Amino acid sequence: CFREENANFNKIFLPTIYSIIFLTGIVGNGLVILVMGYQKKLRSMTDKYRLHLSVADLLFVITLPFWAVDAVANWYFGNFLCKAVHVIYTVNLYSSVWILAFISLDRYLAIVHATNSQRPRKLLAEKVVYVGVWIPALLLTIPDFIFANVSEADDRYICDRFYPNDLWVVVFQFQHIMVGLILPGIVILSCYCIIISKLSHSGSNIFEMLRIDEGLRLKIYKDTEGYYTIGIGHLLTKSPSLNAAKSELDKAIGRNTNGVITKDEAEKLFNQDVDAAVRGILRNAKLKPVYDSLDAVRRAALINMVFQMGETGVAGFTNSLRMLQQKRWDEAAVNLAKSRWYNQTPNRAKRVITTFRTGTWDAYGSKGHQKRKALKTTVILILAFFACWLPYYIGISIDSFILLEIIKQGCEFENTVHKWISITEALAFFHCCLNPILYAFLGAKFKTSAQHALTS
Amino acid sequence: PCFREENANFNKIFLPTIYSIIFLTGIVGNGLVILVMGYQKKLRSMTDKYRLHLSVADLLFVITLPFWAVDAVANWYFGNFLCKAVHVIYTVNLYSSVWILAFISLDRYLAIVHATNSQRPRKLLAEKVVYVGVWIPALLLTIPDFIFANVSEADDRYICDRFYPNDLWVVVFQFQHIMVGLILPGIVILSCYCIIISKLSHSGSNIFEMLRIDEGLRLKIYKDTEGYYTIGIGHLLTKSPSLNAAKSELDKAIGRNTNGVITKDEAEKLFNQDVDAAVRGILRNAKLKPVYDSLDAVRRAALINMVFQMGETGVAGFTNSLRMLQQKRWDEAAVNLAKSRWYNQTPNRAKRVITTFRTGTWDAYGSKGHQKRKALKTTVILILAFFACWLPYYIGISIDSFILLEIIKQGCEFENTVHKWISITEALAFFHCCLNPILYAFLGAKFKTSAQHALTSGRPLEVLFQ
Ligand SMILES: CC1(C)CN2C(CS/C(=N\C3CCCCC3)NC3CCCCC3)=CSC2=N1
Ligand SMILES: CC1(C)CN2C(CS/C(=N\C3CCCCC3)NC3CCCCC3)=CSC2=N1
Ligand SMILES: CCCCCCCC/C=C\CCCCCCCC(=O)O
Ligand SMILES: CCCCCCCC/C=C\CCCCCCCC(=O)O
Ligand SMILES: CCCCCCCC/C=C\CCCCCCCC(=O)O
Repeated sequence: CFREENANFNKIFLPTIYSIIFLTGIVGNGLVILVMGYQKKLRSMTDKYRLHLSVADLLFVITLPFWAVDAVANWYFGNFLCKAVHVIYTVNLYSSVWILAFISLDRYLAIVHATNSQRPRKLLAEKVVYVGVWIPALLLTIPDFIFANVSEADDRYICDRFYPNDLWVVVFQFQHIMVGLILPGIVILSCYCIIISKLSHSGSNIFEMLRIDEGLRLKIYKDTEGYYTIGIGHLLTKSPSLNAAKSELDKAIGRNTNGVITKDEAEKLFNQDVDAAVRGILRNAKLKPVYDSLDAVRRAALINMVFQMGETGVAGFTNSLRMLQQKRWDEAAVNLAKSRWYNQTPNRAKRVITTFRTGTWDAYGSKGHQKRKALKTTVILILAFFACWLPYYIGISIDSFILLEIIKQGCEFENTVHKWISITEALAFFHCCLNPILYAFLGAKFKTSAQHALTS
Repeated sequence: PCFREENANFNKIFLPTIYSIIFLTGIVGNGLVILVMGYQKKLRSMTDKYRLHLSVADLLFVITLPFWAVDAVANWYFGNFLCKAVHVIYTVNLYSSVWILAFISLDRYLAIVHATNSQRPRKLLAEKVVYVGVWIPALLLTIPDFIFANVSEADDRYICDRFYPNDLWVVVFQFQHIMVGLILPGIVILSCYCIIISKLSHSGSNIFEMLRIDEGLRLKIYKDTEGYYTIGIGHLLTKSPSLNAAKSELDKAIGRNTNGVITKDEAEKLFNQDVDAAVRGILRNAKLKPVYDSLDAVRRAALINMVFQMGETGVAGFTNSLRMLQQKRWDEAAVNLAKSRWYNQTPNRAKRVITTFRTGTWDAYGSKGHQKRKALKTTVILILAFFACWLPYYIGISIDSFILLEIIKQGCEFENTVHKWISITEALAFFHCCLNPILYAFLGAKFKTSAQHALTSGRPLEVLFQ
């Protein structure tokens, strides 16, 4: 049983993969570095980390021509570069994924503890990244530095890690699997496990919208003109007695409240109102046609207005409603800002109009537009990171099965495993291009066809 | 060829003896912890909550030591199932206890580093995350032992052990034991304590807490006697009669229909804006500007507090006192600040502020730091001793690692001597199980009674020498 490098495929396929990453990798990462680094000052936290990522990737990527030459012909470059390219490899595998781990910590802080997230998020991204990521990443390369050497072999020079015995191969494989994927994977998933759980105490989108706009009372309240209210703007009945109002709540809740209720029960009581509200809209001839043409988010917008102004009032916005039914969002946003509604209750009306305008929930929340895109960028990056690496992981797993005697096959099986590990690893280095590619076409509009080069 | 021979002369005598001792003192010690806290206790600290989990870990393992002793002295008489079970329980214990220690260190880190708001997260760690992140992983990681622990016939007896396909499996699992067992919990503990000792001297209070104490915290809108509407930490909203107009300003700022009520969290946000306005004005006031720049975090908090009390014009007027603070001569500046009208009028608050300018610590806004320091001392002792117990065994394993990895090349005799000292030291390392109970020994006791104090009522005038 001997090693057998294949000419037709690996000797040609790998250096090509290596060269393309090299090429697209210097340009893409080099652009991220100069574009944010040199020129552009005000930096977003995720962007701060993506600067780090692109530095880690350009460093690795500038060493790829060695890999390519090594694969096609020989290791002409001596012992010292041998250790150097190995070190540079380790540095990349560890820093890249942990920077990703740090992007997920940052998202956790942003979302889960948004109240005083700035002091710490800033601290993470400017002080802790060097001590948590870069320095350990370098310390951990001492092993590559020690055992990476060049040997003469079968008419060429191999640069590789050479150890006293086969146990050393298992020790460093286990460490690579641990520092590379299992520990950062634990942290990424844990952070996202905490995020999704924080997002589970909140109720429906329409409920959190109106809680913000109308307010949420957990205890009955007599106002100044004698009416009784609870939950999200829920009016109990005609009685002028706290007791008889408490009688009404008890009936709608199904329990002896004594004037206090829970959030969950307020959401249920609100759902019934939202329902009764939506029913009358579908009975109003002016409002129903618009409601039929709107997406859910924008229908929440119109329900909000009914919650505030009564069905009749809302039904008087004849020209704004008409632009909304026609999907003329900007016009309609513009027109609604000129009404007595806007001039009297701008805080509310501003959020509602932004909902109609965009068809998003950005107006609620702090910096909601920015936070929405930030969450999506992060998840895309990390999933794609692991997606690039996944076929290599499967390859390495199969090799592990050989060594640990989980499977027993001949050498022809073992040598096909090793060529596909060389292939899937090469294909994995595309991770170095994702960060730049996710920055492509920012602010582009895809609205031009061959006819639009010839006409309006 | 080197063969494994089991040692008797000392080892069939020494290990059962040590196992039996840890067995007896550990059952009594940990069982007491479990009964005395587990049930009676009503005011329990976080560290104590953790040391109950610890004593449960340790009792589970200690109760299985009789099997170890009989195994060492005679046989494995207990069949395949128990062979797996004593392993599982062994692995559960090695993992759970060291990680409980790591959680005791994360808890300490929150208690000292973030005392603006520790209580929710420390409560969460102690009652929920300890299960899902300590116990459950510990249990899941025993699946190997359950699978590979089996009973074998070897040299005139039954051998209970983990038997694998090949020697690479020995390596894969030992590295996991060292990692999960030592190097990951070690990293966590040492990182926590790196952050602590680096910040111990400037802890105890935030700028939020400082002013929350000097100025008070209002979750509800309050109208004072001169018509001013205020919220949170002295946040002025409006000064005209409508209350509803006050609400609308609060709503614009907070970004939601408050009805004049905000959370403690929104109050800190209003405050952090206000703090960024006062700093912005200080950096444009030429009288306050260069003094601010020369000051640490804590002493800047001390200036911003004054600006909130008596406004920017006022603080720009303590001309001599500020130069003193700028020169970094704290005591005379603190002597001088106590001679001002501000001090005679609001002495309590200004006493505190000056203490901050003088010493640069939050001592005036912080304590019950006599109990907190006793909490830190206990945790450091518990943890250091734990590692101290385990250290001779780590040295043995490291020696064994050198053999397999060919970092050294000695013969069979040398390997045999290492094998026996690893058994010795692991055995001794199990005293880790009695630390937790011992540390609770003698609470309330005073060591003042000599034989003479039993023969008499003491020596004359003991109260002079207390
Ligand atoms: C994990 C690792 C860094 C280790 N390694 C290896 C083993 S060394 C090596 N050459 C280079 C790998 C990359 C660093 C420089 C040496 N072998 C062969 C020799 C025959 C021709 C093809 C490559 C191949 S690809 C790979 N990736
Ligand atoms: C790490 C470990 C759990 C593994 N192990 C071992 C190896 S198994 C073993 N018997 C027992 C270990 C403890 C659990 C029950 C089996 N060996 C010998 C057999 C000959 C006489 C002395 C003990 C000894 S002490 C120890 N501790
Ligand atoms: C031959 C050894 C090669 C190893 C090189 C190791 C380089 C690590 C040193 C510094 C990491 C780069 C830090 C990037 C900072 C820019 C990002 C920013 O300022 O926001
Ligand atoms: C589809 C065609 C693929 C061909 C492989 C591409 C290889 C390009 C990458 C690196 C080329 C390096 C050339 C090595 C020089 C050594 C040759 C020699 O000196 O004899
Ligand atoms: C939580 C997920 C559980 C999966 C655990 C994965 C841990 C990895 C376990 C064993 C890896 C040991 C390395 C095997 C030797 C391979 C070396 C080689 O391919 O040359």
